Amino acid sequence: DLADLFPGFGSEWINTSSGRIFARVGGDGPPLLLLHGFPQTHVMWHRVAPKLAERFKVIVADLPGYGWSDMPESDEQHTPYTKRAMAKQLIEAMEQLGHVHFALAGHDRGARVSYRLALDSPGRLSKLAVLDILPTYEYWQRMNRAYALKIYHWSFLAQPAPLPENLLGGDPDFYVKAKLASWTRAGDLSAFDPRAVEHYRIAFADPMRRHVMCEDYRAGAYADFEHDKIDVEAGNKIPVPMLALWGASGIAQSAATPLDVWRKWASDVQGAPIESGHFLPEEAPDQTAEALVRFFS
Amino acid sequence: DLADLFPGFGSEWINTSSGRIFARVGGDGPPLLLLHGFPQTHVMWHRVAPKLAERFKVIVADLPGYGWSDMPESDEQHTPYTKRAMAKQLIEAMEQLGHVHFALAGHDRGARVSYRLALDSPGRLSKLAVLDILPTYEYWQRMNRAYALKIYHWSFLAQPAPLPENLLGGDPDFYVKAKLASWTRAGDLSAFDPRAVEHYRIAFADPMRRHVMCEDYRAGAYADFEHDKIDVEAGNKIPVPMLALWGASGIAATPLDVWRKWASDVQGAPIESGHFLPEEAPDQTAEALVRFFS
Repeated sequence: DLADLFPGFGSEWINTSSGRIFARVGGDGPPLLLLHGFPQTHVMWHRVAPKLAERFKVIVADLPGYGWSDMPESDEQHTPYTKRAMAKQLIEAMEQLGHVHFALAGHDRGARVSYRLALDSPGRLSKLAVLDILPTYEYWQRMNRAYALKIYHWSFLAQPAPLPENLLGGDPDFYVKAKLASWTRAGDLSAFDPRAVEHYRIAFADPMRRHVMCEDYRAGAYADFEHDKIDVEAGNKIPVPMLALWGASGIAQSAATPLDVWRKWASDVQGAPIESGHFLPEEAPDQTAEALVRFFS
Repeated sequence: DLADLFPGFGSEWINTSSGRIFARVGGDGPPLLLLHGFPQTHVMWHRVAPKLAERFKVIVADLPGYGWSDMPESDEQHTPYTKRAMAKQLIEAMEQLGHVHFALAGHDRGARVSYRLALDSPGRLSKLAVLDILPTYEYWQRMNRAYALKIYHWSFLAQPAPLPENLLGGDPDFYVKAKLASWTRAGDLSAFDPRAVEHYRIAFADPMRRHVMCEDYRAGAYADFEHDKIDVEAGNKIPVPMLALWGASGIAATPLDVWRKWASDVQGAPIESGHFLPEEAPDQTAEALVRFFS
């Protein structure tokens, strides 16, 4: 009952040491991996990936634990869902396809994998784009009253299991739809393809999937922050040429001026706002696709 | 089917212009008011009120909108559940008993009503005791990563309705038990009387009550913070003799130094317990309150 929103794209089931990664694969040219975030799946790129497919081999992957990717059993430290472990697992999956050097564009949680990848193994990346994020360290370092009210879910979803899992299970549909709507500029679901929202709703209806996402946020509050902290305090900068895009109405711009934060984190950053809320590829598919094609070409 | 945990205490329904305040009343002597917090009701004082009622007229009130007290209708600013509004209504309720100058002890949210009452109408209080709180402004000012994870519920329950209400309905029984357990020293429900836990549980099972609690935390994020800010910037201090009690577990730049910035006359001591002083450590808490109030 779930629509195929990537006409002409293949489907790959990439085995890795930490489980299978699902990905839609299309186009030809240089390899470009697209990583979605929360609470979405690979299908968030359905509006932009066709345009990228004109110039690149596009691989649109579900994150470890998300969508149709396998769910590694987490542990005390939320290890498989730290961005470092996620980045290592997606490298391994790109090596299965023979992509040892690729371009990466990530949104939300996938953008956090992406820059962590760029910090842990910058030689895997030719170029990198991150959409509407600042580093995890920066969100926490700027977590005052105003921001803690805005991204309350960073602290709520990071609470010990099973507190958020138990509250989310009463009406999953409400929460996933509330988070999709409230982060768009319009405040509703009008920007999303109804068929895309079905993918997101169904992925959220699974209790194991919701636990994974909380594990993702638990890693975000702890190991991900700690991994970021060591780098920023060591002056570890991303040497990969990168683009930072953010929505004028999105999450990253509320914390600080995004381009100036990223210049502290990478030696070669260009940045551009996009008139859109958090979900740049769906709210602003034309503007996002053009900014990505230009940067990666 | 709830237990009477105040044997001999009367049961009073106190009228105010914003709704009825429920209270257990016992003992005799000077008037002493006891205010509970989240997610509890007046019954949380059931272990120390008997010791206080040996010295005082003990008025154990459900906060406005909490327990069996009436739930006034909120507004866009959550006005009735701002600590300034709850203090004014509790002043009114005490006036209905002829109590215009009384002692006040508060825990958690009831402690925020209390210091706000001490700031707004200091002449109403002979002495003031806050249990395991700092001023709301200090919480938000200190908001960082550690604090956001620790009192996550301060931002979660402050989200616009119906987001917290909807999610609290996902499992209200678990959530109130979780809050009760997580904030103790023991980390479980062993510190609480099961008959008292039943009171907290059945109160939390009412969605209107849960909405009230969200309005309290929405106030705590906005109007209450703004009210506190004016007093910080104006250097206003509580002139009432103050006792600050806190659990050494469950929150060191000490609450004393912080409360010294808000009060001119403040004593303080830690109690070996978690967040719930009167139930985890009734003897230590009752003793401290008696020495201070008597």
